[PDB]
Amino acid sequence: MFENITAAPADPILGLADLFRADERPGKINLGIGVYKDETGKTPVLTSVKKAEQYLLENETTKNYLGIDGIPEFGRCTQELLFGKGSALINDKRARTAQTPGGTGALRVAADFLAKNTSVKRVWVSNPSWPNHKSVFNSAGLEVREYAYYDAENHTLDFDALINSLNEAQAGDVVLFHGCCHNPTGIDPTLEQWQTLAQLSVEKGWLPLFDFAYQGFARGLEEDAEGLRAFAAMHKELIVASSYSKNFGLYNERVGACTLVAADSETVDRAFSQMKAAIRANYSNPPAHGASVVATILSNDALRAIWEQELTDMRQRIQRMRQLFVNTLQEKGANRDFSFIIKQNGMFSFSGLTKEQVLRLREEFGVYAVASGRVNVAGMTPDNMAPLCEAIVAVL
Amino acid sequence: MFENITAAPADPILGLADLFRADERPGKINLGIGVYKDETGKTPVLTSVKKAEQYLLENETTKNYLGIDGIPEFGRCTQELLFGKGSALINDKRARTAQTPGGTGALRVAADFLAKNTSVKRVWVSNPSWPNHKSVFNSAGLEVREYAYYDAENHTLDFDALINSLNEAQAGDVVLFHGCCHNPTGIDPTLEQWQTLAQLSVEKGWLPLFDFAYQGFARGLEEDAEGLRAFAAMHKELIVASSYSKNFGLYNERVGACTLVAADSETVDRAFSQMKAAIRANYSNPPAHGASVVATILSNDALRAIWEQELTDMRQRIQRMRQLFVNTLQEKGANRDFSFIIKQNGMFSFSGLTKEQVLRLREEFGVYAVASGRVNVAGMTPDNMAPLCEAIVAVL
Ligand SMILES: Cc1ccc(COP(=O)(O)O)c(/C=N/[C@@H](CC(=O)O)C(=O)O)c1O
Ligand SMILES: Cc1ccc(COP(=O)(O)O)c(/C=N/[C@@H](CC(=O)O)C(=O)O)c1O
Ligand SMILES: [Cl-]
Ligand SMILES: [Cl-]
Repeated sequence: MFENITAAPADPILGLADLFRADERPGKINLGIGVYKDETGKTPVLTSVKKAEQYLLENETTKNYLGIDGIPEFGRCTQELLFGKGSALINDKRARTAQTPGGTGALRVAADFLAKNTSVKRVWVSNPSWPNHKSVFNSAGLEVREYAYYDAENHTLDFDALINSLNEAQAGDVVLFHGCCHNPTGIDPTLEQWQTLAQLSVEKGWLPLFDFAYQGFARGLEEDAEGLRAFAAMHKELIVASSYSKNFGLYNERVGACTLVAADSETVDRAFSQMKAAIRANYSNPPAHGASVVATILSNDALRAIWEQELTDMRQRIQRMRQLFVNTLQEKGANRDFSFIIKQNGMFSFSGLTKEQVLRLREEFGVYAVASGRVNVAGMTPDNMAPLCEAIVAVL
Repeated sequence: MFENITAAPADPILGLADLFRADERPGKINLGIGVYKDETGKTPVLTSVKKAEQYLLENETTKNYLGIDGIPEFGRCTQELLFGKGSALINDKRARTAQTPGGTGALRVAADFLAKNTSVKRVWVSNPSWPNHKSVFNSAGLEVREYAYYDAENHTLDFDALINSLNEAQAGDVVLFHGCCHNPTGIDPTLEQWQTLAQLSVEKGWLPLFDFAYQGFARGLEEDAEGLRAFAAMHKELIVASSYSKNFGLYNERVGACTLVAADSETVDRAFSQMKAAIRANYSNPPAHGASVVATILSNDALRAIWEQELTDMRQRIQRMRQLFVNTLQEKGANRDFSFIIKQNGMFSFSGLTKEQVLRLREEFGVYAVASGRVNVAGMTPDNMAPLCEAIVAVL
């Protein structure tokens, strides 16, 4: 049965973990997968998470299955983060949320729900985007088409190209938008641009799917949701796949949410019964631990205050690392102007290193980035900054 | 986009939770979903699990992503439970295991792996079986066909009918076998029958997929795996989807495993790279908490001893409840011979109640079973036994 199966290529992002682990050299520097590291180059459990976990250990009295859509309080806290307290979507009961195993899980649930229950055949994704978007949608049987997004010469959102790419999208196609911290470019629409896209997609009949994996890492929780809220105000229907992996440092507990929005509560409840059927046929019901930590934190004033300050701390450290990286490249002799990096949002720097420069950085210098040239700025520290920049300068 | 979506039917098993929750009557009795309850009608966290969780709280220093296939020690402990310490499959490195979100997740991963990477088009499932089997395989695009299994008149495995149903299976079809505690019938092949099926499926070219959600609930961990081991000894290739939800009481943490076996290590490693690609496109990587609890327990002599005795305790309580149920039906005037129930394996009693009797038990008596007539014996207690049996007698 299996004699003839050809090997899959290693994953361009997660596959780096294997190579990095196998590299026995001591000065290695990991700027690959999008995890946060603190000033010591560690990814600790957040203190608010440990506190919540201690509370759960003391107070949980069963592991009985959650509902297919997960913890109700988790869904309500998620909708409030996405749409804002007092949102009409919430008041009108127009949104249903399933807790999912990670943002990836939420994208797969959305895709299977769309493929089985609507006329959707194609999803439009930005070029460039996270490489696993294509894989997830294709796995559900949906075609993926790309829309232009990035002007590499000026390091800006090429809004005219984006518009004119999307003119090929038909009514009823899905268009995927990253909510904030575009991966990999770090370049987000301004609010006015978000508003322009909202009106365009209503006019053109696109179904918006927002990916929201980095809420809080661009400017802050509420500001980062402004683009999604501009869409929510204009559309009867949309879907949001959101993750708490990064903003709670809960990567391996798989905590995400798929939120379905429709014109009214009768419609969303009917549609949502098919999303639950899709989940049941996939992983049955979602893992409680990480979601219960998030719900415990978000629903407790003290834990929430601790957590929101930890999120602010991560965002500000990454911003300090952006400045230091730009400053140190200059000092180590780069010559090129890299100041555009300071303006990028989120964990990454997309600096125009070629695939061969990235390969050379790994093989010769033990510095690990993704082949697209995406670098995890959140993996930089004052101690590894000098060697990292010396290596980059050496490959330029 | 969603105006026209027709509502999904509620799930025949998980949907009971909603109805039971909404039923405001005080004497309700829950014999529906397959969770264990102790003598107080509660589903507590196992003591070995709490201990492991305390250890994790004290010792975990990151939530950084696991590999796509999860915790290595978890995979190794899983293969040892399935195949036995010293198994040739293990020595020859012929098996790869991915940790998955539950047994359901492992079945979906197997199905997507098969659909995308082999010529498999059809999976054969016993009539009756767990209703979500059909849903999972169909969601991956595979057809499901049924094979005869149960002689309801004599309450036995109708082995001749099973054989003659399966003559219609082609070489290269998958045949799904429940490892032990067949759900819903509680009727398992004897070892000699397992051995006969192993030789038959090799001869006929069927790919065996074992579902193993109840290891330890029939007779014990090792005895319950004898059928799978009879298959492993005869086949070059098979897949096992196994769950730790029930035998660790970890239902909501979603702890399962998909184990792929091929003729040699080169083949299984190549095949497994495509199973990992399928996982990446689904939920990316699996939830650490429940799996890390299982690995922590299975890899520690003291915790393992505690856990194995807790598993024995659950199995023996269910066996005491089977006897008490049969005895009490007799005392409350059933008249029918129900002694066949004592011999059934696992959590359930499949007693021949009709769908209408089950509906009447819910509506009129607040007693909740599944429409197929499956009753969760693990939900019976000395205190709820009298009322439960009075209700059943009243509907006969
Ligand atoms: C745009 C986007 C959407 C969805 C995900 C996955 O989040 P999850 O862990 O499933 O909650 C990521 C995260 N990307 C990371 C890590 C990875 O590739 O798995 C990265 O790009 O390095 C992402 O960047
Ligand atoms: C044969 C079989 C295979 C797979 C599963 C799901 O296990 P998981 O929770 O995903 O690890 C169950 C469990 N069945 C239960 C609970 C349910 O239906 O979800 C039941 O039949 O009541 C099962 O009975
Ligand atoms: Cl509902
Ligand atoms: Cl490997």
